Amino acid sequence: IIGEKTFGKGSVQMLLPVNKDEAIKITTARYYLPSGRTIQAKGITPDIVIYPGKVPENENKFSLKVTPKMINDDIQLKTAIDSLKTWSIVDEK
Amino acid sequence: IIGEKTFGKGSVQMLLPVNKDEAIKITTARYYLPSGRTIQAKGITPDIVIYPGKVPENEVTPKMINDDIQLKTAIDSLKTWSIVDEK
Repeated sequence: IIGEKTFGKGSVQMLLPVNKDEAIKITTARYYLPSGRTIQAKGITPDIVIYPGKVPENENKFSLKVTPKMINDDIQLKTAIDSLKTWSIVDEK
Repeated sequence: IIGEKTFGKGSVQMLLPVNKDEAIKITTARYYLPSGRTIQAKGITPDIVIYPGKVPENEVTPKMINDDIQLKTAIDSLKTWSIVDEK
């Protein structure tokens, strides 16, 4: 899991008939992860934190006058690729 | 292998004794990797390319990880290895 902390919305609601005049929507259940932790109080904390932006380049304005090169405009996407590249290396056993 | 492409110094020189008055140094052998490829022509191309610098943010080795983005990547590549080994 790469990126930032998520929003944390782990509730589900349901239409409850208060007779015929009124109806309420309230949380009828909450979500729990395979680890047992709940999702609403905290959300998901990723294994690798990387804030968005462009990929650095010591000569990024010297060079200045299907997912290639776009990886350079997205530092978060390039890191997930980097974790795949080490994963594919580890599976070479 | 994390970082940049290396320099590529895979040559070996040797002193050829022209008696006692002269000696020449010339490359007598080259280095070859376990894959058979030579070193000087290409060097080492890393698996993960990363230029050095600071890690962007959003506002004994702690804090330096932020001042060394290459080190943060090498740790991150270890962190996925520890996940795969969870079998």
